Amino acid sequence: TKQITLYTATFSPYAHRVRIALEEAGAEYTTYDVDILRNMPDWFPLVNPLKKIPAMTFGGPEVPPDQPSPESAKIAESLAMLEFIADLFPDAKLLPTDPVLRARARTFMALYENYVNGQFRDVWFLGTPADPLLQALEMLQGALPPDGGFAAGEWSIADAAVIPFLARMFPYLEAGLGLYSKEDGVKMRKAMASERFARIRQYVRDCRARPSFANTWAGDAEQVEAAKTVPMLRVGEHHHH
Amino acid sequence: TKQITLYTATFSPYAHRVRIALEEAGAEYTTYDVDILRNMPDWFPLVNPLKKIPAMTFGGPEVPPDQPSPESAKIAESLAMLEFIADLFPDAKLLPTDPVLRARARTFMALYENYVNGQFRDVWFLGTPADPLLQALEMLQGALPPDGGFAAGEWSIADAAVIPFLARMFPYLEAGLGLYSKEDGVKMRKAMASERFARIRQYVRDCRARPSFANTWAGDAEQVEAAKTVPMLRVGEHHHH
Ligand SMILES: O=C(c1ccccc1)c1ccc(O)c(O)c1
Ligand SMILES: O=C(c1ccccc1)c1ccc(O)c(O)c1
Ligand SMILES: [Ca+2]
Repeated sequence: TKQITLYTATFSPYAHRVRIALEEAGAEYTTYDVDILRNMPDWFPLVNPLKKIPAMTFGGPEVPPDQPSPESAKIAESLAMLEFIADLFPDAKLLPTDPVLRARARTFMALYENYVNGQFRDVWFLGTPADPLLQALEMLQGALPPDGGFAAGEWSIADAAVIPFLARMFPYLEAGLGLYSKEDGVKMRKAMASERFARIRQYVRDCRARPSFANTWAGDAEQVEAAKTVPMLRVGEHHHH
Repeated sequence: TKQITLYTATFSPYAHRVRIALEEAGAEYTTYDVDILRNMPDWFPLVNPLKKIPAMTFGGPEVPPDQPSPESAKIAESLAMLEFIADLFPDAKLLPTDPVLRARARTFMALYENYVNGQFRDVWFLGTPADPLLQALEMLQGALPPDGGFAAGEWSIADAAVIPFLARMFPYLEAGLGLYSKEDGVKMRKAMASERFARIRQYVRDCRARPSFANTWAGDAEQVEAAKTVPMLRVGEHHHH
């Protein structure tokens, strides 16, 4: 019954992680867009002093999201939010109950954060070579149960953590979005279509097919347009070897 | 009941986190050193295919650590391990029960991993400027309850996550260890002694005073020698501006 407000942006996969979890929770919550990259409201640092999206307020008196109460708890960092939601809504079974399975969920998330996420940001925002990113994705793909299903077996917050980035990768590639080079983009599109990456394609499809995804995605074409407003995605800039 | 073997190195702060947590659990567990950087046993990828320390085996038959059994669960990534130990050992209260307090533990861990750890690695291993690391450390300091106590109030795994790195910073500094410049080392030495960093010094003292720390620390002098066996701490190499 305590209110949940999530500060978001359509383009952001970090915000997207938490929307997905909140859906799978059957939670009652508010979203409120913030143009964090070009025109941050003056009050935002009151919900997140790091000036990053997502941000979350919890509890306090019901207020307009742009008039945040100093009495709500201010919760930062998307993976902290996913664990918080799981904690709040235990009947939703957002993590398994078995600790080894819970540890598969947690291990999967740290593999994404520590070895994959930095390669996405680097290939896309700096044009660094794609090969290490393909290697990190092959490594992450091997963590999945190879006969089907989600990271921990049943769906968990670990699948919320990773799908925003993977589901963005395909339509961004088809749209030539990113600073990497044409050579590397052909290389990425060929690899993500080859058999090497069949398992991960299944995983993207499986996650995409859940309502939590469909209800938090504006559409492939719409998301590409949202991503275009991202400065560092300097439209028509490419870096070479 | 089921066995826990943790593959470690004295130098490694990531391994150190799991030792601290296992102590606070009152867990029965085995440690087995692995010279991961110079001479990795060729069985080691059976416990961790990423070839990193720490690695953990859980359950299966009692075997010698260097004859790991295919039937034990293989758990990777230190923060997944900390969450796993909290799960296994709930009477130990390694996390609070209140969700918002639990979210402060998780937020604190993400703040360290996302804004602080990369700056330690870069100042120390690449000689990059100290300033962003001091700024990140100031931000992390502000997340602490300023009146005293640990990240989430009571001690939690979030404190295991962070103290191996902070407790190393001070004696490594005094020992002139790292690739950063002399100027930068004087700068970090002064900054970490000034009143700006009073709170974090008390947090380091608070954490160090627990048995979990003392029983997992070889001694300041010993740990500095252990750190010297690290290639990327190539003694007598320094980078400037
Ligand atoms: O959307 C992405 C992304 C990048 C590459 C592939 C797929 C998605 C992204 C956006 C903001 C970030 O700060 C970031 O690290 C990543
Ligand atoms: O020991 C440290 C360290 C570095 C700087 C200050 C204090 C401790 C370390 C060791 C291996 C790593 O991979 C790493 O990122 C960090
Ligand atoms: Ca596998």
